[PDB]
Formats: sequence, structure tokens, C-alpha cells
Amino acid sequence: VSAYLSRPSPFDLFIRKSPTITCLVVDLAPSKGTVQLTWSRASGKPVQHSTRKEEKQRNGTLTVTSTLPVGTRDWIEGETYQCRVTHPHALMRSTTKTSGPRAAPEVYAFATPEWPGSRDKRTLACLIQNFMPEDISVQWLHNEVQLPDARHSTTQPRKTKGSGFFVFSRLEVTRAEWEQKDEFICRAVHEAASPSQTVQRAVSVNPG
Amino acid sequence: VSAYLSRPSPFDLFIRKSPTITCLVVDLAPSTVQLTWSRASGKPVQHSTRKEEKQRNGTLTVTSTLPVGTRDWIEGETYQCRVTHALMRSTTKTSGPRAAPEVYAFATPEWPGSRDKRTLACLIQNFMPEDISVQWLHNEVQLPDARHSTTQPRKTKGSGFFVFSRLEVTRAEWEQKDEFICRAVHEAASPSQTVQRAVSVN
Amino acid sequence: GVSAYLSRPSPFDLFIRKSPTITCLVVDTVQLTWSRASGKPVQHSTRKEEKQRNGTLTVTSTLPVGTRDWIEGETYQCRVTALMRSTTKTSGPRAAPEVYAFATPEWPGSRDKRTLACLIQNFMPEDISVQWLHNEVQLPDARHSTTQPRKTKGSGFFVFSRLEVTRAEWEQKDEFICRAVHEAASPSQTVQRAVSVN
Amino acid sequence: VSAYLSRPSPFDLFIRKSPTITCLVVDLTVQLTWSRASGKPVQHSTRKEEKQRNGTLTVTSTLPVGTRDWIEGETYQCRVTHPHLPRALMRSTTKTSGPRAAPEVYAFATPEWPGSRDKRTLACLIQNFMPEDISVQWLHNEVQLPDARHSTTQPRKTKGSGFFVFSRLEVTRAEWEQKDEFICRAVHEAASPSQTVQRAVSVNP
Ligand SMILES: *[C@@H]1O[C@H](CO)[C@@H](O[C@@H]2O[C@H](CO)[C@@H](O[C@@H]3O[C@H](CO[C@H]4O[C@H](CO[C@H]5O[C@H](CO)[C@@H](O)[C@H](O)[C@@H]5O)[C@@H](O)[C@H](O[C@H]5O[C@H](CO)[C@@H](O)[C@H](O)[C@@H]5O)[C@@H]4O)[C@@H](O)[C@H](O[C@H]4O[C@H](CO)[C@@H](O)[C@H](O)[C@@H]4O)[C@@H]3O)[C@H](O)[C@H]2NC(C)=O)[C@H](O)[C@H]1NC(C)=O
Ligand SMILES: *[C@@H]1O[C@H](CO)[C@@H](O[C@@H]2O[C@H](CO)[C@@H](O[C@@H]3O[C@H](CO[C@H]4O[C@H](CO[C@H]5O[C@H](CO)[C@@H](O)[C@H](O)[C@@H]5O)[C@@H](O)[C@H](O[C@H]5O[C@H](CO)[C@@H](O)[C@H](O)[C@@H]5O)[C@@H]4O)[C@@H](O)[C@H](O[C@H]4O[C@H](CO)[C@@H](O)[C@H](O)[C@@H]4O)[C@@H]3O)[C@H](O)[C@H]2NC(C)=O)[C@H](O)[C@H]1NC(C)=O
Ligand SMILES: *[C@@H]1O[C@H](CO)[C@@H](O[C@@H]2O[C@H](CO)[C@@H](O[C@@H]3O[C@H](CO[C@H]4O[C@H](CO)[C@@H](O)[C@H](O)[C@@H]4O)[C@@H](O)[C@H](O)[C@@H]3O)[C@H](O)[C@H]2NC(C)=O)[C@H](O)[C@H]1NC(C)=O
Repeated sequence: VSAYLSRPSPFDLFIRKSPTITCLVVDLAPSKGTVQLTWSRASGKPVQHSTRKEEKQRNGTLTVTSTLPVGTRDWIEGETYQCRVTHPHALMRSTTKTSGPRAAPEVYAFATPEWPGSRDKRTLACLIQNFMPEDISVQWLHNEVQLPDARHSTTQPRKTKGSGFFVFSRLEVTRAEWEQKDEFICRAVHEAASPSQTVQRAVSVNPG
Repeated sequence: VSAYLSRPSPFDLFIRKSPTITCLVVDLAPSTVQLTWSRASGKPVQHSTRKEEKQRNGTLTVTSTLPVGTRDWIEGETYQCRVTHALMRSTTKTSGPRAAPEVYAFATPEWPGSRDKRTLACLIQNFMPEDISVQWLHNEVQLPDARHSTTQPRKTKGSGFFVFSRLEVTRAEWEQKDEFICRAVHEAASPSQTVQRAVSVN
Repeated sequence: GVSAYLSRPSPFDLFIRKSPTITCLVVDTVQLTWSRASGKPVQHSTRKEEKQRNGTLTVTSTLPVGTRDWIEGETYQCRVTALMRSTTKTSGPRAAPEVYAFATPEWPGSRDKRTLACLIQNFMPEDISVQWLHNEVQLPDARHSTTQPRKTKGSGFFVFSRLEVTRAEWEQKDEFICRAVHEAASPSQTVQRAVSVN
Repeated sequence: VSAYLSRPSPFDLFIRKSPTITCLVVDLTVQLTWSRASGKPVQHSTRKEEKQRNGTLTVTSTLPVGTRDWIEGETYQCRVTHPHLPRALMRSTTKTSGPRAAPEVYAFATPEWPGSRDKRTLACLIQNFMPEDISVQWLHNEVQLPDARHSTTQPRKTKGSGFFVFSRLEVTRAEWEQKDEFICRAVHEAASPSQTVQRAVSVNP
């Protein structure tokens, strides 16, 4: 049995201004009975109502999730939020905003050339590197509209040669999409980015 | 304490081909509530997902969503949700006359004080049975569900049903492309179980 | 058990007829008693019992209230004989309703009937009365349906109203009126829109 | 106490033709014993145990395996026994089954970023291959660059049935000035005929 507590996504925190944190509890057996996830703030001040979700996995695991809305000013000013896991057959996790040097991300967008026999599709790629810390949100937009999250896949932050991190994002598109409008935007949201914590670059397929 | 059990979304059933059913329990006072799925035939059920939320008025709203087999549902299996704390709800595919929906899409003229926004309205009516999904598209791409609101199906004066859908749009959207689509997914719609109408702000 | 509900006056009764009433509805010798927060006396109320199809017993008490008393913010209470419900005018900001009326085009194979739709939106508070008129004669309530007020993306509310009309009606006069009654509507709490089938 | 058993790298298996596998024991006196599912003999293995700065001891054993033995489907077994553990840990490894598909390879060069006039980042997209095992080499001056010069992401599913990785390599001005050609080479069992697919890229046109 292991538990994890995440920080707010930069998109939710800075753009949407509705940050949430998630207590993710993975139960191995799972022992009979209901797990309890209890939220608190280090200050002892009130917390909002949380959402709870659980589902039995294919391999037999019970996965439990609790998502807590947090105040925007509360989080940025350094509040510590705590998740307590209770199971009869005690785990404590906490989260607060990281401290340390900040660095904005570099962003680059690319499009693959045509692969023989696959005329109706291309792969778009985005390199986002040299940012600090590793918390970052990546989105893809078409027609100034964000595409669904499941359309793309973004790698985990790996360390660069020095202090910074990098991620790669991949988005498969169709010929119908780029013929409707041949411009796609990779957008990164990061605490150290400027202005408005947003950095974005565009790419076009430029078909023959 | 009341319980509800919904049939699959026509969009999930006919387009996504991954239908689900949802058991919703609304409880006035908290005390855990168990929601057990079973089939009238006795055959196995898949793993369901469970959600809980304490609402602003202090109520434990509990939802459980169960994937069902596509053929199993169309062939007419009956599924039961049993609530232990005993409430029993069942659901199955409707049987009876079918009628395709009529779709009408409208745009409001400019109102004083709202220069940069219009409201689109969609009237879908005279369909049978009542199960229907309503979607809005722009640039032939579906908008997020939160952008619009849709009423629950209600009886017409005759034998069909009607729903209204509302979508607020911005000047930036209709300037980029002045065409919005109200699309309905319904089992009787032909072809492809879908019928749609376009509307422009002009 | 039982649920008890207490409603506010309809804007049509409050502003046009100037004869507002509030209704205490209890759903199953049940007793319903009225009182005011100020301690002033209440008027005589009307009690009504009806048997529902499912067998449940429905009891209502309808109390006339003063026009100035309600608008100035009096609180009225219905005590059920354990149960207590209160009602008062909703405070907060005001906004007048926008009214838009629409007519469906002729649908294939349905030449002798047509559907009118009225969208009323961005008003607050949510209390609103919706009427349909033909030749300045108010049509019976059962001819139309109106949704319950729901939040827009902003602060105001919206409702949809639906009226099926006949060929005989629009041949006699092809003009129908969607009328809304609302506290913030100016100057006499009424805004309306005309619509034609063709 | 957990145990992990790896497969050989495609580079070791197909280019160098000297494959090895590694049995890793974490959170642990531990004994690691190798055997083959066929019953045929194993070679000598090398052992290295290193105490970690979080209270954990790790033991690593690397076993050389036959090239044809592995390609023809031998199963290798690592069994962990220790007094503290009640039940012995058993792990096995064999080549991945299932359909095969060669990788597509694409190589890009970033434009200049402010404050980095003397360096560029190269990126290689390798996608739609299966199974997921893959190696990447970068070549300059007709020879291979050291492995620590680049980083490759973990294999991830495409929308279809294949996998993709990205490979990242930072190059210096002196390198592309000396010769402006860099080669991203993928090593994969489904790449025909020599288990390699490569693409060249230049910093400037
Ligand atoms: C304290 O606060 C809480 C929080 O607000 C509050 O909890 C609510 O309690 C009420 C109690 O009545 C709940 O209301 C009920 O909800 C039932 C579930 O509705 C869902 O399922 C509907 C069926 O879906 C099928 O059909 C559609 C259409 O064909 C299809 O698309 C679907 O895919 C599926 O096949 C569905 O229609 C409905 O959707 C409406 O709401 C969603 C909300 O997001 C919206 O997105 C939709 O556009 C649409 O507007 C929803 O998904 C519902 O079945 C039930 O309806 C009964 O009553 C009506 C009355 O007219 C009848 O017409 C109907 O036939 C049923 O008999 C009823 O509406 C409500 O769900 C709770 N809220 C939440 C969030 O759970 C407490 O009450 C509060 N406590 C107090 C006040 O004391
Ligand atoms: C205390 O500190 C110790 C460290 O001192 C720490 O120990 C770690 O424990 C975690 C527990 O999960 C270990 O993680 C597992 O590692 C498995 C081994 O695979 C890794 O190592 C491979 C061999 O590395 C050698 O070679 C490389 C260069 O070749 C060199 O840099 C190394 O130093 C070493 O010499 C390596 O090849 C492998 O990378 C390949 O594979 C991954 C995919 O797994 C791919 O993404 C890579 O691109 C590359 O192709 C990898 O780095 C690993 O198999 C295993 O992964 C499975 O399990 C996890 C969960 O269990 C799943 O998430 C995953 O998907 C797989 O199913 C897992 O990641 C870690 O290796 C230990 N590290 C060390 C140094 O021992 C403790 O955890 C700390 N805490 C405690 C309480 O003790
Ligand atoms: C049985 O199957 C289960 C489901 O497949 C397995 O559960 C998985 O267990 C792993 C590790 O035990 C979890 O991985 C962790 O993920 C969290 C969070 O990752 C997500 O959130 C971050 C930030 O919020 C986001 O950036 C990522 O993209 C993810 O969306 C990490 O913090 C951990 O370090 C770790 O990587 C899986 O999340 C978990 N899956 C589920 C569905 O719960 C289980 O391990 C299997 N068990 C056996 C015995 O086979």
C-alpha cells in the first residue's frame, strides 16, 4: 500500500485559477472495509469539500483518489495541505509549493515529413526544456481552441545536462485537420514563464 | 434518500461503442453506502467506478458507473443496482415505436449591452424514445460539454419528446467561422444515428 | 415521511393583478399555520386536499399577502403539525430579462402544426412569469411548457418556453406574443416579443 | 525487498553481438543464482553491491547470454534467497512476443535560443515500432558519440499498436562547424535487414 499527494497543475493554478491537489492511494490486498482520506491544513484553517473516487483494477488492486480544491492565494503563499490515510487492516502525506531557483521553459515545435503510404496523417512534436522546477502543463491548440488531453502524450520531466528539466509532447493529426487550418500551437504553462506564465510556439505541416 | 439509474448515452452506445449505466444515490443525511451491480440473467458484471461528494447542503451524493456489453444491452439484458444501508433499481433497453428527432437551431439578435456575445438555441423534438445526446460543434470539432446546457426530455403534446439546448458564443468564435452545429445522437436517426442543423450569427 | 414546500408569489400575481399569494405544500388531520416575522396578523388562508394517482395525499394552504408587505421584505412562516418553512423576497442585484421568440420552419409531413419557442435570459432574481397571447387573449396555461429557471454562464437565469400552434390559429392571425413578467422589467414589470409562423 | 530482471539492449544484441541481462535486488546475505529454463549451463556472472544514502542496500548481477540463444527464445531465471526473506524471489526474462514493426525515424534541430548562441539541441522522434525494446546511437564524424551525451525517453504507446521514444542530444558550435551532419540511428529487431534505421540532420540548412 502506497500513497501519493500531487501539487496543483500550473494550468489550473495560473490560468483557470482553480487549483486542486490529489491524494492517490493504492491498496494491495485490498482489505475489507473502506479507506478514509482526511484532509487538513497545517494552519488548522478550514478546507473545502473533496471528491472521492475508487475503482478495482484489472490486476485486483483497489485504487482510491481524493481531490481537494484549494485557495489560490492560500497555495501560492505557502500553505501546507495534508492527507491522512486510515485503513483498519496510518499513512501521512503533505504538499506545499516548492522552493528554489526558477527558470522559464524554452519551447520548440516540429512537424514530421510524410511517411510513404500514410498521406492522411502527420506527427507533431514539441520540445520544452531548461525550466525549473519540473511542474509544467502542456497543451495543444487548433483554431485557437484547446484539443482534448487524450489527443496527445507528454513524457515525464527528465533532467537536462545542467539543472533544468525537459519534456517532449507528441500529437498525431489528420490531413482533414491541417487542410481546415494548417497551424497548430504547443502551449506550455509554467510558474517562471512570462508573461502570464505562458509560452507557446506554432508549427505547420506545409503539405506538398 | 432517493436512487436513480440511467440508460447508456446514445453517443456512448452508438458512436463510441462503449455504453455505461450510472446508479445515482441522493442522501439527505450522512452516517458507507454500498452499490451492488447484478444482471437479471445472473451473468457476470464488470468492474464499476465509484464516486462520492459531500454537497454544499451536506449530502453524500454517491454515483456508480458500470460498463455494459454493447451486444448485451442491445439484445435486452436487464441490470440492477442495489443500495445497502434496501433500494433496488433496474434498467433495460426501451421497446416501442421509434421516431427520428427534428432539429431546429436559432441565433439571438444583438441585445443592448452584449455587443461581443450571442446566444444560440437548439430545439430538438418529436423523437421516440426519449434517450438523446446533444452536442455542439465548431470548425467541425465538438465543443466541451460545459459550454452548453440541455434540458431533460419532456413530453410534447403528442407522442414524442423535446429538449432545448443553449450555447453562449463569443464574437471571436463566429468571426473565425460563422457556423455552429447542433447535433443530436438518437437511435432512430438515419443514417449513422445522427441528425444535425447548422446556424450562423450573421 | 413528508416534504413541505413554501413558494413565493408569482410576478404576474404580485405586479399585474396586484393580488399576491404564497402556498404551503405538504406531501405525504394535518395542520398548517401562518405567521409573520414582524408579528403582524395574517389573512385567512385557503386549505385544499387532493388525492394523487399514486395514493399520496397532497395538502396545500394558500395565503394572501400584502403587496407592500412582500416588496418591503416581510418574512412569512408556515408551521406544519415539527415542520417549519419560511419565505421572503430574494435580495441581491436585479437585472431585467431579455426576450427572444422563434418559430420553427415547416417540417416534412407536419403541415398543419408549428412550434414556437421563447428564450428568456439574463434576469435576476429567478422569479419570472411567462405567458403566451393570441389576439391579446391569454392562451390557457396547459397549451405551453416553461422550464424551471437555470443559471447562465454569468449571474442571470434563463428559461425556455414552448408553444405548439395550429394552422387555424395562424391563419386567423399570424402573430403570437411571448410575454414575461419580472420585477426588474421596466416600466411596468413586463417585456414581450412578437413572432410569426411565416 | 523487490527484484527486477532486464532484457539485453538491442545495441548489445545486434550491433556489438555481446548481450547481457541484469538482475537487480532493491531494499535488502543475499544470493543471486542464475539458471536457464532449458536446463543448459549459464556463464559466470559479475556481482556488485552498493549501499545507498537512504538506508537501502542494492545487489546487481549481470549475466552474459548467447546471442543465438536469446534470439531463439531462451528464458533466463534469477532466484533470490536470503535469511530475512521467508519466500524466495524468482524472476525470469525472455524476448518479447507478438507482432513486429520497424521504427520510423525523424531528426530535427532546434533554432537558436537567446543566450545560447554556441549550442543547439537535436531531437529524434522514433515511432510506430513494436516490441518496445529499442536503442539509439548518435553519430558524428562517422563514429559514435558517447552514450552519456544523449537522453532517450521511456517507450510510450502511440494511438495505434506501436511505441515511440524521443532522443535528445545537445551539440556544440565547434562540432557542427567541424562537420554539419549528425546521424540519429535506431537499433530495433524489426528493422530490416541489419536491425538499424537512421536519419541525418544539420544545424544549418
Ligand atoms: C443538495 O445539493 C445537491 C447537489 O445539487 C442536490 O443533489 C441533486 O438531487 C437531485 C434530486 O432530484 C438530483 O436530481 C435527479 O438527477 C437524476 C440524474 O440525472 C442524470 O441522469 C439523467 C438521465 O440521463 C440519461 O438520459 C439523457 C437524456 O436522454 C442522456 O443524454 C444520458 O446520457 C442518459 O442516457 C440526465 O438527463 C441528467 O442530465 C441533466 O443534468 C446534467 C447535470 O450535469 C446535465 O449535464 C444535463 O444536460 C441534464 O440537464 C443527469 O445526468 C435525474 O434522473 C432525476 O430526474 C428525475 O426527476 C425529473 C423531474 O422532472 C424527471 O423528469 C425525471 O424523469 C426523473 O424522474 C433528478 O433530476 C440531482 O442529480 C442531484 N445533483 C447531483 C449533482 O447529483 C440535493 O438535492 C440538494 N439537497 C436538497 C436540495 O435538499
Ligand atoms: C533508495 O535509493 C535506491 C537507489 O540507491 C532506490 O533504488 C531504486 O528502486 C527503484 C524501485 O522501483 C528501482 O526502479 C526500478 O528499476 C528497474 C531497473 O530498470 C532501471 O535500471 C536499468 C539498469 O540500469 C543500469 O544501466 C543504466 C544504463 O544502462 C545505468 O544508468 C544504471 O545506473 C544501471 O547501471 C535501466 O536499463 C532501466 O532503464 C531502461 O528501462 C526503462 C523502463 O523500465 C526505460 O524507460 C529506459 O529508457 C531504459 O530502456 C531502468 O533505469 C526497472 O525495471 C523498474 O521498472 C519496473 O517497475 C516499476 C515499478 O516497480 C514500473 O514503474 C516500471 O514501468 C517497470 O514495470 C523500476 O523502475 C531503481 O532502479 C532503483 N535504483 C537503484 C540505483 O538501485 C530506492 O528506491 C530508494 N528507496 C528505498 C525505499 O529503498
Ligand atoms: C495494478 O495495476 C494498477 C493500475 O494499472 C497499478 O497502479 C499504479 O501504480 C503505479 C505505481 O504503484 C502508479 O504510478 C504512480 O503515479 C503517480 C501519479 O502519476 C500521475 O500523476 C502525476 C502528477 O499528478 C502525472 O504527472 C502523471 O502523468 C500521472 O497522471 C506518481 O506520483 C508515482 O510516482 C507513480 O508513478 C499508478 O498511478 C497506478 N495506477 C492507478 C490507475 O492507480 C498497480 O501498481 C498494479 N499492481 C500490480 C501488483 O500489478
